[PDB]
Amino acid sequence: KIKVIKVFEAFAGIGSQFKALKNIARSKNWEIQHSGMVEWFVDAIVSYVAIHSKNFNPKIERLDRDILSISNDSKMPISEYGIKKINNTIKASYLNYAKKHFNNLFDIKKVNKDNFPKNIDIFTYSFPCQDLSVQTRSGLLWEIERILEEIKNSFSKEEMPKYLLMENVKNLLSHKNKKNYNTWLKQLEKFGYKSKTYLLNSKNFDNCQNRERVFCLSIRDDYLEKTGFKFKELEKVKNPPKKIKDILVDSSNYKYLNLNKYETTTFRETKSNIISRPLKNYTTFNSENYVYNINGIGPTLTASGANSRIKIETQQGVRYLTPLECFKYMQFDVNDFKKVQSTNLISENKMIYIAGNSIPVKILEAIFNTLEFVNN
DNA sequence: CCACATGGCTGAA
DNA sequence: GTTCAGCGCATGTG
Ligand SMILES: C[S@@+](CC[C@H](N)C(=O)[O-])C[C@H]1O[C@@H](n2cnc3c(N)ncnc32)[C@H](O)[C@@H]1O
Repeated sequence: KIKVIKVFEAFAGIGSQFKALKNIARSKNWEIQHSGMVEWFVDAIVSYVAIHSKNFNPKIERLDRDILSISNDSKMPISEYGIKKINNTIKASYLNYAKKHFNNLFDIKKVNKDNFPKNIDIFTYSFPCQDLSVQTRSGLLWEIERILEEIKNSFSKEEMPKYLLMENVKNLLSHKNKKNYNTWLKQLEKFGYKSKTYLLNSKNFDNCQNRERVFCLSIRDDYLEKTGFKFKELEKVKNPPKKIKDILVDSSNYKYLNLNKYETTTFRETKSNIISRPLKNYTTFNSENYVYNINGIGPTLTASGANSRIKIETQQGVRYLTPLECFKYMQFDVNDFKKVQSTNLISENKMIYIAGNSIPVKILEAIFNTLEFVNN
């Protein structure tokens, strides 16, 4: 009676999707399987392997000769020299393992109907808002569209992914983006999928973080008929609140910021349950100028900049949320963080970068909890 | 017009 | 090429 769930994660990062599925699997009588993934960012790949691998033993290796389109910064492709620098290192073994054991295809431009797995149960993806425009879609979405088009023609309808899940930032629903987002939804309809859009805040899913994200859950229309699946009203869900203090880690050796030069005010709580106070003459960048109270929720963790440097007031002084606490803030576990840290390949700022790019795990648990599969 | 709220990019080193 | 300290406005609601 156990159901094998084959998952394919496009733009996988550190695998919040895989983590969420593994977290709920027992309660659904599911066994989760990697069908494949697409992730080109070296430090995400390393971290994904660290978190999700079982009995992987890193060692110095030659980089597989076809691992050619990868990136050290997540934005730009690595040079021939950079590839040379990875070749014959422990790091190479992580990338080789992702290829061989997780079927990482690395670059979405290299995914086609000849290497895209058949019979995927859950396909996850995303795209930047620009991709809705010409420069008709572009970039990463054009590639997703191309792949769906290709497999539609070569696969039987039953071999196409049963569910699709997009995650995206809130501005996907802005005035300038929403109509063109709707045309993507039309396109998914043309591919044989019925979809529902959810705007969800992490704070309503057992987290101490204000983080509003857009999700488009799609189900293949014949599978909808077969299962009798109905979309759940997730935007009404409100779980009990959680405070920043609930995730903080005790230490005697934190670094505290010297804020003695800056004038401040009382804390104020906004409608969103964020409790903060400004620092005067600190910077000219508004989002850098706040200190957060640990008895409320915090701001959206970003990969870089002001919202990656989240100042909290504690009895011991004002400090940043640490990389460990940032993993906890995204609802990864302490053990997940320890595994990444133990690679000795990912800097503290890079850890925060990958955490900031991820998705709070319990939002995904809630979405995936609604999925229905036939006993076949 | 106002008050308020909220979340990556890049050039010097 | 990397790294991150320094830096502002876009996109809203009311
Ligand atoms: C915001 S993240 C997604 C993070 C992920 N949802 C997680 O659970 O951590 C977007 C990811 O897409 C990756 N990416 C960008 N361009 C890519 C490409 N051409 N091929 C594969 N991955 C790409 C980036 O490296 C980044 O990790």
